[PDB]
Amino acid sequence: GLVPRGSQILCVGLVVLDVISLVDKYPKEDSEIRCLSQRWQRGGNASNSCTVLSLLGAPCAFMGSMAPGHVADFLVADFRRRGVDVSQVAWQSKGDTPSSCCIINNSNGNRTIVLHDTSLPDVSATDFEKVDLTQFKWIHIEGRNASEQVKMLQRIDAHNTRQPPEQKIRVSVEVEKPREELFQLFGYGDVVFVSKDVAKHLGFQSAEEALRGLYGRVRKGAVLVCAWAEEGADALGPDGKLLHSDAFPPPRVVDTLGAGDTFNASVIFSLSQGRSVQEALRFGCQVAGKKCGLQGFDGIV
Amino acid sequence: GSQILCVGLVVLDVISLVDKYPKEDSEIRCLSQRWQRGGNASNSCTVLSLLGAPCAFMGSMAPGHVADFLVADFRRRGVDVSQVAWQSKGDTPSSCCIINNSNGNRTIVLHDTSLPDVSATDFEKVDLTQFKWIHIEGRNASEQVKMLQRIDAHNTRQPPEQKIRVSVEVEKPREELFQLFGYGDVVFVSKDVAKHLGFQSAEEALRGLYGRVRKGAVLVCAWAEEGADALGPDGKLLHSDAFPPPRVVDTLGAGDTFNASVIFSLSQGRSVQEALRFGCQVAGKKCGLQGFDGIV
Ligand SMILES: CSc1nn(-c2ccccc2)c2cc(NC(=O)C3CCNCC3)ccc12
Ligand SMILES: CSc1nn(-c2ccccc2)c2cc(NC(=O)C3CCNCC3)ccc12
Repeated sequence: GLVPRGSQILCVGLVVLDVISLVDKYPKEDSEIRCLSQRWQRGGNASNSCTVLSLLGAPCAFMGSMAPGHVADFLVADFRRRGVDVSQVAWQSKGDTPSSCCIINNSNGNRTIVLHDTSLPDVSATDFEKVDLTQFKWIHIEGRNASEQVKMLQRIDAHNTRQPPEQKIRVSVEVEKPREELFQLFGYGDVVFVSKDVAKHLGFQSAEEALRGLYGRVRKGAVLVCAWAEEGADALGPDGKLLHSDAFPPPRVVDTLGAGDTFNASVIFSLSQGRSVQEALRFGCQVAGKKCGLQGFDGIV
Repeated sequence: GSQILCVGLVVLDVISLVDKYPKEDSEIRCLSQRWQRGGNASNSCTVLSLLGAPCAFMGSMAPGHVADFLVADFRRRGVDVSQVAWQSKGDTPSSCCIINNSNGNRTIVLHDTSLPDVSATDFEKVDLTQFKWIHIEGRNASEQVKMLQRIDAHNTRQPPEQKIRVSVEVEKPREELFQLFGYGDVVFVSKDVAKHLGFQSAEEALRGLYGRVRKGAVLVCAWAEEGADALGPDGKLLHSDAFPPPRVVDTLGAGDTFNASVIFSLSQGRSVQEALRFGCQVAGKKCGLQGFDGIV
């Protein structure tokens, strides 16, 4: 179908099928057991954020890798069930579409996770070259294969140079994995998200420390953002003013899977609507907080 | 009577292959992944099929995408599926299988839906005239004992050369199952059952349990890497050493492979001794491979 120019928010990242089983007690290797319940669930950061963008009322698209098969089929159908445009998927002739097994111990809350295989090629810079950008008002990139992703950002930068300011594509990036190669991604984007887990691995004990201690790594004029779960979230821009919003805890915490992606998507959304950074931190915290008290993404409205 | 019928479960196996089992609450990356049509009766058809024996599966499926996969795989193997007891109240079973590549160990997390078990009422609708052998995965006793009843009846009215051979698998240590022991010319009991029931070895289990079989029936007990044993009406104990591959990589469906190969052998007129041995040969060969393709 036809996508009006400059209307869509794109997220580039991982889609994965999570098979989530609820057990009484962790299984002894080599046993056989009945779970209490078992859910198949579309997962992955970029993928979760797409869902949140649609439910919020943004037109949005996912770009990641998949391979023909029954897993992709279920994933594509779950994407479409959430109104996500999947026409930018990078279909692959080699490799398994990512699938993960997660086992949630019902008598202690602990998650044991068999994570997907590494067989499937990441979206590459040459793949991104073939994409007509005029669709997108905002492009958000989940840091994975950094050396390639840098080329994509450089290509968006090149596109932008020629556009009137009112047709520039905003860019955001997320570094959520404590992996040296990713750290070069700070240098890109108007908005850079850093996870609590990355901050800590770099030795920072709080949002504020993380921001003050990493802002030097981001490009001129960029905003750097760090959610710290129940401690809410900070952002730091060019003006050096450390911004903050408290959390919005829900009556009781049901499900936190994807709360971080929900917050990313919500900030992006608010910013893309022309709200202030401070207004967007708040909204982010409000939406992610609400979601944490619901199963899945259903009632975040 | 050209075909073999198996009566049990078909289950979607979502398989992860890992090089060590994850410590509780840890997170490990798997070597690779695949989907497999599994379930006992389902695995046996795979095996009979591979061995060259026309066969048919009879179990409860629920229409959907899962079933479309299962059915397609069934057919890709040449398994007659026309006897499937379709439903509308429940999903088709599935499970996660973590397969330790270092010792082929397999760990199974089963999601059992509502999908009710095939019933005598479904079975009484079966043209027994196509079947040389009928094998029954022991599940709902009460309701299957009737299925057996039907077969015993049908046999009375037939030449001692046109009778239908019957095998029963008693997989679970459940008391309801203790009565299937019971019927059939060949009774398979697993190591787990035997153990979960007071016995320390195949030889013991066969002595312990023989008193419960139909006159002239063979009691069979596999015992993993120790091989397998059998006991007939003549009271001579039969053993077969295992055939371990040099590298065990995937034992998912070993037992079922053993059962199918014994059944195949017996249905070709081989002696019980030859059948025990062929059973271990194929099960062993399969434990050296991921999946089933390549046993023959
Ligand atoms: C800044 S927006 C945000 N709010 N909350 C939140 C606030 C109050 C009560 C409950 C949740 C979050 C929780 C997580 N994530 C988790 O808490 C996970 C729990 C398991 N360990 C990983 C973190 C991620 C983001 C948020
Ligand atoms: C009698 S035919 C047979 N051979 N093998 C075999 C022999 C040597 C190496 C590997 C396998 C089997 C293994 C199982 N079953 C298992 O190994 C199970 C694995 C999980 N723990 C329970 C036993 C069941 C039957 C057989």
